[PDB]
Amino acid sequence: TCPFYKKIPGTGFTVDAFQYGVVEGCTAYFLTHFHSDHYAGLSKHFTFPVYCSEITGNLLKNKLHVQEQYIHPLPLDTECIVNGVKVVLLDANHCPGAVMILFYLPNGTVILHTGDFRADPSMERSLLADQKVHMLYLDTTYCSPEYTFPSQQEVIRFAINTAFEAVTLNPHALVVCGTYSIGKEKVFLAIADVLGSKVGMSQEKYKTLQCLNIPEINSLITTDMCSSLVHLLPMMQINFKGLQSHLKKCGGKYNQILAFRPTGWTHSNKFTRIADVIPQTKGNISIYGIPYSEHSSYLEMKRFVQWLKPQKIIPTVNVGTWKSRSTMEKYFREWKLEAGY
Ligand code: NI
Repeated sequence: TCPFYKKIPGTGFTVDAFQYGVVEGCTAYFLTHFHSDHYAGLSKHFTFPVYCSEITGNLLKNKLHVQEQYIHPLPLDTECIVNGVKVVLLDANHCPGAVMILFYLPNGTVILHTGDFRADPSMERSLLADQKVHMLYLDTTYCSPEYTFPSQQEVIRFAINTAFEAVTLNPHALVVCGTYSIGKEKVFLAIADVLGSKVGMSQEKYKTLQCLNIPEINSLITTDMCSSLVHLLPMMQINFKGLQSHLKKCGGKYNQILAFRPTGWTHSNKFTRIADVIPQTKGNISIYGIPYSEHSSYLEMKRFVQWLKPQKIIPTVNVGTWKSRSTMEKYFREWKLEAGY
């Protein structure tokens, strides 16, 4: 049964709740972003309204094959009425097309649902700054003080330098980047751009990217592998056995792979900086793990929440155990007591 944290009080609106069958009472299913835990259940045989961003719209139409009539795309930063309730979509700073939703209830209650987000100070000068938010449905993926990681800009700077050095030392080296969903496109586009290449990828991954409204994208990507010295692979395939395999397939055009695995947090964040990173090396294949996050660090989350000063916080991540639930409530109480709300 659909959990209470996927339902919006006093509306017939649900958020990211496509895997339960029909939810009784629901006039409208919101989708925050095209990631599979959130969309799970959507297919060509959905005949209820889905509201989402334009980009998420393109992905539902072309990858899942949902029929045009059930997809309602909304623009961002625009007051819109949806079944007689004012709503706003705001950039979540997560993956392409990912949004937060502002709900203005008839009773006067204002509710913010973050979907998945990476909190940023630029959000403090958006439409959010204009009025009080009473209820916050919060992405708590990294709600614990151990979770630190660098800025996205720091990580891209590292990647660009690594790749450029290695290719300028050895012009027959190949850069591979791992992938499994949308998200983190800056990693491979930054590398490609320093190296004067397009990025080469399978037909399914090329199709996924052509839905994202990226500017000049036709100049940045291709399905012709041979012509490209930055390649995308399934993240499953980023290991020595699978890379070796792939190094064969190129047919004596490259002698060395330099690969990146953009991970979330890993326990080596607790003891090592970004300037001091090292790969695993089995011959001519090296594999970097780089902690490029599209979720809030603990301190980023804490700051956005202490600015917002919400009357109530409902977690949407790590809610399946009583220990996580209890631990999270503790942080919300400290935050509130520190900040005086
Ligand atoms: Ni996500």
